[PDB]
Amino acid sequence: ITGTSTVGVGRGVLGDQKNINTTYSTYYYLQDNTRGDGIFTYDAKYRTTLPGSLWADADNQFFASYDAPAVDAHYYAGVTYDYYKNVHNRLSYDGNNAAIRSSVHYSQGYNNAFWNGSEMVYGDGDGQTFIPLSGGIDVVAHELTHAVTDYTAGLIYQNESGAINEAISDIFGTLVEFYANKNPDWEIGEDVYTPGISGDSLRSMSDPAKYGDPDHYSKRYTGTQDNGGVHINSGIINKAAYLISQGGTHYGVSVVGIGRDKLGKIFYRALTQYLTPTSNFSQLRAAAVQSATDLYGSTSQEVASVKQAFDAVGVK
Ligand SMILES: [Ca+2]
Ligand SMILES: [Ca+2]
Ligand SMILES: [Ca+2]
Ligand SMILES: [Ca+2]
Ligand SMILES: [Zn+2]
Repeated sequence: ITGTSTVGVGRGVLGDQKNINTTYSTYYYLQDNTRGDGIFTYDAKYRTTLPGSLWADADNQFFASYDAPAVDAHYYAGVTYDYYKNVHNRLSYDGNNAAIRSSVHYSQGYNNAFWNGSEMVYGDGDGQTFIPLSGGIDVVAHELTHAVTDYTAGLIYQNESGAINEAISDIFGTLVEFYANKNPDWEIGEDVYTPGISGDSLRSMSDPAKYGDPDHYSKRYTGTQDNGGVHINSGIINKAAYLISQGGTHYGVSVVGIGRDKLGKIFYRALTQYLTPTSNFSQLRAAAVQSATDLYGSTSQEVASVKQAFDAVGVK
């Protein structure tokens, strides 16, 4: 829409009050003209037709419970855009300021959120397993990171390349959660998963086995469900990323942590310069070792810690 840029105020899914960038033209719309070609948030109105209607509001105040998921989808797409721009010098997901579009209230009782290839889509959850999925900044950033991956490495969504694809989304989803300093941790989806159970989450990067996912290449899933285990086998890479950052001893192998910031620079470089659509875990290790080498030198501690971490999860 063409109109005047302004700032509105609302409440997110968790009840927190935040300011959001809107556009005025008769109604106030969830259209943020301050980032790239814009961030646009739509109402799918409980249907599956996309994208739905661009979200329009009469008074620029979004405190209705139906507004909540839109406020957070809009606001956390802005935080993720800022992360990639400020930290990685990337402008939007295609690197040339593509517009970011999201639809909320997709379908009814839908327990998922996803990047479909062109935009973000968020379910409201059924109220028991999940609450509206855009209230989780690591979910929003996880999904937005699939759009980055699609434009750069292009990892196909199955077997080991799909598991890398998923791990890369968990890593960056987690780094964005630390960047916003929103009660950060290494778990995924804990703010929106099971409102009735405290302390759990969908997955854990620091201990994937807590929820049954593999934390070592010898325990990988080899069947056909889940497109060959893309959400299960990502545990092996997630555990490696956690060790590179935080350090620890895993199956007797000790890793000195080098921190989150270098973790993000190594993996972003590996993703945008060395990974290809069919990369497997072994070529992820080579890509991360080569990235760390480019950035810090072949005799750095950073290179040593990348090697130890993949050795600890059994990836040669
Ligand atoms: Ca209103
Ligand atoms: Ca958290
Ligand atoms: Ca988290
Ligand atoms: Ca819970
Ligand atoms: Zn994913």
